[PDB]
Amino acid sequence: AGTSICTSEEWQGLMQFTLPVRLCKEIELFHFDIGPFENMWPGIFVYMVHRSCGTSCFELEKLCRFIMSVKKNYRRVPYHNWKHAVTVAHCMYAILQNNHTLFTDLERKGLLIACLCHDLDHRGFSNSYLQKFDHPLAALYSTSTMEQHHFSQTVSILQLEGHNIFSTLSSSEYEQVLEIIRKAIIATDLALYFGNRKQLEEMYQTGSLNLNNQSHRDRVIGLMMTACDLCSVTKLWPVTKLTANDIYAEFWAEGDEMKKLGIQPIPMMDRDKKDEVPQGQLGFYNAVAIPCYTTLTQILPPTEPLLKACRDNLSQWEKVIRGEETATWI
Ligand SMILES: O=[N+]([O-])c1cccc2cccnc12
Ligand code: NI
Ligand code: NI
Repeated sequence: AGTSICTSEEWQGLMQFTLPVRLCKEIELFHFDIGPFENMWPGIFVYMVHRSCGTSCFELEKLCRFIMSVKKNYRRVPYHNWKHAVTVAHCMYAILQNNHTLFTDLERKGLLIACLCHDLDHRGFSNSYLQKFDHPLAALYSTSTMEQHHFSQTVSILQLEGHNIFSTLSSSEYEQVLEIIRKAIIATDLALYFGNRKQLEEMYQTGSLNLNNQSHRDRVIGLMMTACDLCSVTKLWPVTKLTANDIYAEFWAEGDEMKKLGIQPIPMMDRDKKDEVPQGQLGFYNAVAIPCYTTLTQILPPTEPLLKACRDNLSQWEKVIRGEETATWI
């Protein structure tokens, strides 16, 4: 229902922001956790943009207008919110800085912006819900429903008064960056990931993989988006554990909505089935997470610490199943 605009007071404050000395060396790491730095979140992203894309890549006035309005268009939901957006943006950064010369100036700016916009206006409902209960979004966007909406939300923010960070690019480059973003955002639909990963794995093993081949690039970028989107599983265990509480909180509230509409949900969305969570996580790690981080490491060897951390977190979920958990506090 429309689009929000940040207050003059909000974007003006962000211009003044300086990232504390200590964090500059910490932010660079794959395992870094934005969580203890809430007030600094918008300023963290600006920082990341300036290191990777240069301080004059975007008109700072417009950049600050963009970021704060992006913040205001995320919803007070338990998982697919502002915190998630900034977390994903940071994982992309770490990948980029670690693989810098493989990606053009145009792809770097667009990917960082795409990560921050990738869950715009998320309601805390899955694609499954919308398509089952024939929500208008499902009739408009028959596939990749929320994703198409996220991208459409991003373009709506760009189209705001003084919000268009991209204007300074040529008409040819403008076209390209909206397409980089669109593909990046659509690639966060996990339905697509399975095919994409299988395709990349096979390309890598047979050694036909070629980053000068556009279609191949699109795919590697796609897996990068998947890797960032799921980076909750690559942090240290305490952080990985707390984030799951948020992921499930939102799942169960959707399962709670389905019970009212007279349909019993999948175990994962059932707050009376919390006992299946550790086994569910094992399966999600073996089915999705591990393979995603394995293929990405093969293609981009500096991204390895993500795989190691994910293997560690999977070992922790295995510990949980054998009954070796620790307090967690919540
Ligand atoms: O629980 N899941 O199956 C599950 C579904 C979708 C995204 C996830 C991200 C991190 C951990 N688990 C996830
Ligand atoms: Ni999403
Ligand atoms: Ni996401």
